[PDB]
Amino acid sequence: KETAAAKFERQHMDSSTSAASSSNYCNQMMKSRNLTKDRCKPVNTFVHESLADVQAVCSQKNVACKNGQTNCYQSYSTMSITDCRETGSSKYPNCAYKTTQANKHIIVACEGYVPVAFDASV
Repeated sequence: KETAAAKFERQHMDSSTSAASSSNYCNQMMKSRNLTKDRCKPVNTFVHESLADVQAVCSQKNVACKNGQTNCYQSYSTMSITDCRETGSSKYPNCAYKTTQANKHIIVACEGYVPVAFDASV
């Protein structure tokens, strides 16, 4: 087991770098965060901000989640984020990702009161 709060941190936090430094960021990070262990996770976003800044989103703008639940929150500010998406030819065990770096608002689901899912960036 792993708590949902802990899994969110593992899948979505990268407070160590201000941005992706190269187009290989996703290949490296998806591997090192255990997101390619038994299958390639198709889509994943890393947030280049402090843990405190991301947890704080849970007390910012309340919005609907994609699934219609009401426990999502949108960050007031843009944050540095890296979107990772599995390439068309990627085949487990050799997972391959496109890296996109941008400054976007994030939307997280919160429960309990901390983030437990990444809903989207805007």
